[PDB]
Amino acid sequence: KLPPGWEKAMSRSSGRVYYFNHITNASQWERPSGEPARVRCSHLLVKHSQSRRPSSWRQEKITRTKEEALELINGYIQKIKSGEEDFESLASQFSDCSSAKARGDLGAFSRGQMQKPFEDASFALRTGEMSGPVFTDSGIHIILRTE
Repeated sequence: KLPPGWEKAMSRSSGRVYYFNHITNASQWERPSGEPARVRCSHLLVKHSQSRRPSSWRQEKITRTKEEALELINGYIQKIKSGEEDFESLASQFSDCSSAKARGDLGAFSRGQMQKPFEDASFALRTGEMSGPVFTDSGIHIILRTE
């Protein structure tokens, strides 16, 4: 069974089986379940000192390490998954991209247009699904596929 990228693994914490996707870095307890020319996604970006351009609208010189960036990402994913905050609200407020202004929505794109890790993750996530941490030269993303 299992769609592209989805595999089974063992939880070291709990000793129950979970499901992870090596392409999108999603993980969940529940069993998940062609490829369209285009998809639509929003995304929240946390840059770090090793980013391509270590600057954003929020912060002219970004100094946080890639480890700190990753902790921030993990926190946001925790808050989104718990329902304490929704995706759009955190992108608007905290994304290190100007796409923040549009609730992190980047519009529709096909393969061949975006940074490959971002693309691969976007095309593996079904409408409504959200990635784990996704690493590009811009920094670390959370991705939501909206169409």
